[PDB]
Amino acid sequence: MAYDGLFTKKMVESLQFLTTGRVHKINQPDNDTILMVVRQNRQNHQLLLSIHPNFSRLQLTTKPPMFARVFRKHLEGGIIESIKQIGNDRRIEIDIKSKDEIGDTIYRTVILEIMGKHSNLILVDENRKIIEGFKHLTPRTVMPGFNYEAPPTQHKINPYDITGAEVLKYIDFNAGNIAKQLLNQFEGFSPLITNEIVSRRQFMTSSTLPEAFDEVMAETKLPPTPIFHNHETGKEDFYFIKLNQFNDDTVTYDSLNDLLDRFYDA
Repeated sequence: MAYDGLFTKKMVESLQFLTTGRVHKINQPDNDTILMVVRQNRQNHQLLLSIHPNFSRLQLTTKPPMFARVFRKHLEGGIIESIKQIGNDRRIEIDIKSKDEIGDTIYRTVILEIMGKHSNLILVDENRKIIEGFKHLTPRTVMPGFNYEAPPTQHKINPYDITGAEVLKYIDFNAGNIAKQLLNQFEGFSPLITNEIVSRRQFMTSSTLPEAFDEVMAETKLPPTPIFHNHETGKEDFYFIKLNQFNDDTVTYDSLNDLLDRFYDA
């Protein structure tokens, strides 16, 4: 769950330099992972897309089965027209334009949904007909016949579409695990960020909550601080800003990709 919406917003920002690049290679080093090399001005870049139930994520990194095959068929060759996030959700869509077998142009979208054990990687056409799924849902259906439909959802709100003054409407201060309430109403939030906001004033009240919220959402728009963090716990975490919850120890990095490269070595 530390791969948030907001973390996603920031990983997507750093992947825009790949727009225009050509999909040059696609491997699958295990059942949970797609490695997609994008060649932009004659240099290669390794895009890792993991669907792993714990480690689901999207990053560039540093160091053939059916699904990879299907992917090469439709994508190998193509140009990346767009990489974008759906709302503030934990969903990235890469838009590729390519050729089929007999040269006619085809329009494809790769959809990564990062939801712990409900993580999936999915290929659809320009009309959202699912071409293939790294995982199938039979019992929403996620099979090659069908139209892709977004995840369940609780009709949450996009924290970017709302002001702090406006958040109040959705908070009962008397209730009140303010972080838990913020997690329940806002798309792409996590414990990390909810706890952080609640931490940005001494007390959570109708005057302060708005201030905290705005303050934090403003910081999300700044270029991030890729940061690794407890010697008491043994625990490890990562994020894209420094969180008053992060004392004690912490290493920061050049990029989120570096940050991740390290963190998932163990």
